[PDB]
Amino acid sequence: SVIKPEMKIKLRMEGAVNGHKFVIEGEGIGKPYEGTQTLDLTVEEGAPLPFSYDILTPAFNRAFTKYPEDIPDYFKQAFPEGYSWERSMTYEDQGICIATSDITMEGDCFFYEIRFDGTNFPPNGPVMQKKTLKWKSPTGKMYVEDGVLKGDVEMALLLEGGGHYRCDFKTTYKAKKDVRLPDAHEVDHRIEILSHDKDYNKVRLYEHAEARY
Repeated sequence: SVIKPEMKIKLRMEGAVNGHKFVIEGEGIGKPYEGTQTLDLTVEEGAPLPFSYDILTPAFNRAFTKYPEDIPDYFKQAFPEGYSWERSMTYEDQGICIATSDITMEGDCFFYEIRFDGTNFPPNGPVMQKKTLKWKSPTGKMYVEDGVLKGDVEMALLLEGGGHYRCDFKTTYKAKKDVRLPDAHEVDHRIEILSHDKDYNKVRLYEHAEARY
C-alpha cells in the first residue's frame, strides 16, 4: 500500500488568461484504482473570472485512472515522490494555453502546484464570451517515444447554439524516479462540472478515466 483506495487532493492554481490574473484552490477525494475523483474549487483571487471556466478544468492527475492488470501504470508507480507534467493546448481560433503541474504526495493526500497561462483568445470568441458548455469525451493517446511519457488528445468544447470548438492537447510526463514504462495505449475519460455558482467562484468537478489497450 502506497496509493490508497481513496486519495485526498489539495491543489493550488495560479495563472493569467488574456492578462487577467487569478488563483484557484481546490480540495477533493477520489478512487485512484477506479479512476474517479471529485474536486471542490474556489476562485481565491481574480473574481469574477471573465473567461470560460471550461478551459481550466483538465489542468485540475492521471493517478486517478483505472489501469488494467498488464498495462504498466506510470502514474501510480511514480509515488510517493510523484511526477510532473507540462502541457500545451492549442485552440482552433488561436488562443493558446500552456500549463504545468507538480504533483506530490504526503500522507493520504495528493498535492498539486499548478501554473496556467493563456493568451491570444479573441475578446469576442467563445472562451472570452463564456459560450462553452462542456468537453466532449474522446480517447487520448499515451506513448513513450523518448522525452518519456507523452499524451495527445484532440479535444473539443461544445458551444451554445450547437457548435463545437476544437483544441489540440499535448502533454509530456516526467516521473521523479525511474519507473516501468507502458507500451502505447489509450485513455478514455469524461470530465464534467457537476455544480457551480454564478460566475463559477465555486465549482464542483468530476472526472472518470480508464486506460484501454
